[PDB]
Amino acid sequence: PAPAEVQAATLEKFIQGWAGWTPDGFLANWSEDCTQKTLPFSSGVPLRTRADTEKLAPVLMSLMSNFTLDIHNVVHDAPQGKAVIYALTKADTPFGPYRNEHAIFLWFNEIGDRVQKIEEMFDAVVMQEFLPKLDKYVADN
Amino acid sequence: PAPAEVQAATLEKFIQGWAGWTPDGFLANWSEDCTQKTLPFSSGVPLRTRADTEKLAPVLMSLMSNFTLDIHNVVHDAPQGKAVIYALTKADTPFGPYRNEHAIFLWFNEIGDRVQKIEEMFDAVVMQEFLPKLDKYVADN
Ligand SMILES: COC(=O)c1cc(C)cc(O)c1C(=O)c1c(O)cccc1O
Ligand SMILES: COC(=O)c1cc(C)cc(O)c1C(=O)c1c(O)cccc1O
Repeated sequence: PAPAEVQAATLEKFIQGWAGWTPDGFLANWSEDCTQKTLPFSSGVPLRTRADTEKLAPVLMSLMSNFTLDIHNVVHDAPQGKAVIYALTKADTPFGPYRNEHAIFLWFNEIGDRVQKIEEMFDAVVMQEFLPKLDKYVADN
Repeated sequence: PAPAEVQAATLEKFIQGWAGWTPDGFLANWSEDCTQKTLPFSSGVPLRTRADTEKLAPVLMSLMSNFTLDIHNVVHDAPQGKAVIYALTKADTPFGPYRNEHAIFLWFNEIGDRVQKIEEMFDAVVMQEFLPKLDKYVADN
């Protein structure tokens, strides 16, 4: 893996792109092959590609206003090129208040300047319920 | 923190005590003051003490047989004396088949030979619903 300080810069940039809550800012730290996978695996939530996330992030980030990110724990394994964040999120949506918590596992790419893989355990109801109703709304058009 | 090598060996022992699926073997690697906290915080599951766990462990390990533990991911931050494990579990119970997945955040003690704090995201229904109903049953007797 890349040196600890190179990975750590990428880890910090990843958090700030998330906290910034813009599509380009957040995705800037994804490698081109980076994927997101919802945990637990038993939930059967399909992985999201970088391109998937490019399409989804604008609408979700626009719907969730006053977004806040509270970093509770960061665990960085530089020898393995891996990290974990435990983060608590809040936002306002037109439907009412939004709250979530994410245990997000990260893998850095070999160079160390991007996140190459994400696996995360969080309340995925927006992903399981809103996403299909979003899809079927585009198809009905 | 303790030497990285010692922390890693304790993490290995912690995992093996769990996999061995005996109460004494699993709790051997908990410090005397170790606590467990269920995530997410939004669920408000009260922190469990070592004594709480000493009471809970014999009955769960008796009801779950053919216990399997699969370690999917280990992330070890030796400079911080912290680690995360992602683990998938399965077992048989008299009520039917059991499965779970745990994202477990661990802190080592200063000496490095015990885990002194646990915070874990997992399906907590067995500890939140089963054991209280067991305790009410005893109270009725
Ligand atoms: C647009 O949100 C992100 O960029 C995002 C970012 C991170 C680090 C994890 C996520 O899971 C998401 C996400 O996609 C998401 C979601 O899919 C549903 C609800 C809330 C979310 O944050
Ligand atoms: C019987 O305790 C353990 O071996 C145990 C071990 C670890 C590493 C995390 C846990 O959360 C538990 C647990 O307490 C538990 C539970 O409360 C309900 C279902 C399965 C479980 O493993």
